[PDB]
Amino acid sequence: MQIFVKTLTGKTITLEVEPSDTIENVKAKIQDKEGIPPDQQRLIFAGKQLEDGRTLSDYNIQKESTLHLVLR
Ligand SMILES: [Zn+2]
Ligand SMILES: [Zn+2]
Ligand SMILES: [Zn+2]
Ligand SMILES: [Zn+2]
Repeated sequence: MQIFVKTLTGKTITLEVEPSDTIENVKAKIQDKEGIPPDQQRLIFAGKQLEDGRTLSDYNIQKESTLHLVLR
C-alpha cells in the first residue's frame, strides 16, 4: 500500500506500508524521511486522530490515502 503523509509545511512524504503496519511504524518511517521525532508527530486521517498502537487497516487507510501531520 502506498500512502502519502503531508508535513506541516505541506511537503509530501510517500511511504510504502502494509495494512497491518501500526501508526508507530509509520512515525518511524517519517522520522527516517524527514528527521521529525516520533514524539513530536501527531497524525490525522479523514479527521481521525491516529493512535500509535493501532494499524492502518484499523482506520480504513487504503492505497493513495493521505495522512497529515498536525499540531496539538
Ligand atoms: Zn504497497
Ligand atoms: Zn509483512
Ligand atoms: Zn511494516
Ligand atoms: Zn512488516
